[PDB]
Amino acid sequence: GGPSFPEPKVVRSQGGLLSLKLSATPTPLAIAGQRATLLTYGGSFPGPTLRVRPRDTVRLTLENRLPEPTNLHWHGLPISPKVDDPFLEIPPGESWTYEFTVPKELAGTFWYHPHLHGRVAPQLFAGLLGALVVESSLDAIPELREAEEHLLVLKDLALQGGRPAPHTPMDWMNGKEGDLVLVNGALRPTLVAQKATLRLRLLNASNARYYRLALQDHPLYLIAADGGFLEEPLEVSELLLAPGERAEVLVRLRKEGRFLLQALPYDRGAMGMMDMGGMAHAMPQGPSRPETLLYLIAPKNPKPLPLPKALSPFPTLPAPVVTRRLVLTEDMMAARFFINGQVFDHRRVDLKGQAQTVEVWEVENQGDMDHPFHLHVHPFQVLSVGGRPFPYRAWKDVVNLKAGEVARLLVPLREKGRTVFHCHIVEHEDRGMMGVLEVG
Ligand SMILES: [Cu+2]
Ligand SMILES: [Cu+2]
Ligand SMILES: [Cu+2]
Ligand SMILES: [Cu+2]
Ligand SMILES: [Cu+2]
Repeated sequence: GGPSFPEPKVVRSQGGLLSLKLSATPTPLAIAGQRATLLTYGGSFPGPTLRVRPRDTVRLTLENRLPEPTNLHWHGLPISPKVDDPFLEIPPGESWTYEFTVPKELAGTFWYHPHLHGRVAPQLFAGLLGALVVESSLDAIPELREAEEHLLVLKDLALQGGRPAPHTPMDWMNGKEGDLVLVNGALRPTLVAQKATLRLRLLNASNARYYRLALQDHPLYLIAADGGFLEEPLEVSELLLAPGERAEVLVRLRKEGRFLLQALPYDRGAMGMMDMGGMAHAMPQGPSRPETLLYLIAPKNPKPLPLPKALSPFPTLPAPVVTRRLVLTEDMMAARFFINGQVFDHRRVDLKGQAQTVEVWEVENQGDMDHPFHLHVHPFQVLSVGGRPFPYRAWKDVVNLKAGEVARLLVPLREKGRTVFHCHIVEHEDRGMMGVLEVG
């Protein structure tokens, strides 16, 4: 409506305090040229971006104006599971105040969304999500300060009768993807760049859709992963963002013109059903159709800044004291999903660890679908996936596993208490692919 490029409204802390009341409410709005009622925080889709600095106080009162219970997960924030409480239920009509201090050693793009087990997928799909940006002193170095910065919330949607389409049985098996492939709730927006270097914060807030990102004629310079900066920029030709992952990239516009940002074809192992004679058997859907995410218009005679030579040194972690093995398996036709052969039970503790120790987690995907594995509260360092060493050091909290692959994670245990790990194809979490970690 206003600036060519739609981005969520930003709410900033004031004098070190971000005090805000958000309502979760069915909201009529215009989206992608049609009128629809979505479930929104703060009356908008996506919800407002919260922008804070380390050591700020966040005081967020969530008013539940939905007809079902809900809660908030502060995705990626290494804060206490007593605040980021995955078992809390806020009944319809009730409110709850989340109060926490932003950790001192923290930077990057995080997000908030519901985490009430069994109702996550319908609520997230309906529009309940927003970003949280932790700004850092590193944002003052000239190579970042002088770049043009934008948030890109990647989230798809399907509408039916002016509401989010309901989940089908097949949706619970695959994770629901929609035909409206949106950026900040907008359909294929145009970004008319004014600076030759762009700094793009990227958030995959979809239930299940993957974004194999590629900018026409350009590489991307990765500078942050889910939970923090890399140590130095990493040049990549494309960047896969699984559900729940974040990244930040620098884009260095090489010449005038129009360049498409696309989600290239990607096969995550979703399944259909076919009947060819007697059959009635499951069959791969194959790769996603390519999608145009936005149009990027370069400015006249672009002369991008030099890349930063360094970002943030990654901490040297203490030697680990235990190795864990978590195997992921599937029962596709039952839409049931397991970790070490079990479905979630909120009464059952599955792993018991010691705060301020480091653990090695070997997560093995023995299913046929991609599974993006997420751990609350305790960001990790991905060492390797599928036997390939990871090409950078940075904090992550979601790691994608293709079929058969093992991820080896270095997991420093931070805040004490009971938290969860789960697949971030949230339909799979709702259907049991989640476990309980207790840190003492
Ligand atoms: Cu999440
Ligand atoms: Cu979670
Ligand atoms: Cu199906
Ligand atoms: Cu299948
Ligand atoms: Cu999964």
